[PDB]
Amino acid sequence: TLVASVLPEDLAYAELYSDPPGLTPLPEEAPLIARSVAKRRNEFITVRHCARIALDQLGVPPAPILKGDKGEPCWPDGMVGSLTHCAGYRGAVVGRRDAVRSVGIDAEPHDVLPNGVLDAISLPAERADMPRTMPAALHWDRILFCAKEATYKAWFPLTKRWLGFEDAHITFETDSTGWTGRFVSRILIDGSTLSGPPLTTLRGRWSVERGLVLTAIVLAG
Ligand SMILES: CCc1cccc(CC)c1NC(=O)NC(=N)NC
Ligand SMILES: [Mg+2]
Ligand SMILES: [Mg+2]
Ligand SMILES: [Mg+2]
Repeated sequence: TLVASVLPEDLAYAELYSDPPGLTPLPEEAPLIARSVAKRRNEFITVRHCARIALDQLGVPPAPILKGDKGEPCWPDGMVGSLTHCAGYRGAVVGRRDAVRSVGIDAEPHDVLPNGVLDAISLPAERADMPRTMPAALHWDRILFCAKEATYKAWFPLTKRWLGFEDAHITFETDSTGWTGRFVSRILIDGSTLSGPPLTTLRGRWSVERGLVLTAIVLAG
């Protein structure tokens, strides 16, 4: 799998690169996409099948994954997780909450960002400093965006607050060999959480492989 390259039972994952035919949502999930276009129905159904495959590894029976007020997934009791879909990818990573406080993941096509998007998703020091810490000709701008998305998805279940692109400073390193490495997201705003200690730094991993960027953050419980 692609997502295993960005991950450290208590944790499980599943991914697919297409939408297998004949997949259906659970009855509780069907209303959420009753009037949705085909592409949305397909990604929604496939990513939730991945989530149920991953949850099954952790001993959890198949259950619907509904969405909260800010779109966040609703996990079975005692579980945490994250979902992502982009062209050519559906993925789910789930964790046992006693050992895993939060998960955030993201996948994007490994392409340059469209013109204008970089300025909307980055901080000035990231634009200045990140290219030197990253392997050449890789789309560091797209990787930064993915790191911002994994950061928000790991952040939101714990704070239930907005995190803007300007609210976290992300610094990168590259592993000795290959197209992978670590990143650290430092929250610049108050990181108070619903329970437990406040969020300050979130450590994650990034990977470029098979035309996709993957990022993931797994916060220890
Ligand atoms: C315009 C951004 C967007 C639109 C729709 C859905 C999502 C996913 C939650 C996002 N991304 C974020 O809001 N990212 C984020 N705040 N990163 C720090
Ligand atoms: Mg998507
Ligand atoms: Mg995304
Ligand atoms: Mg491509």
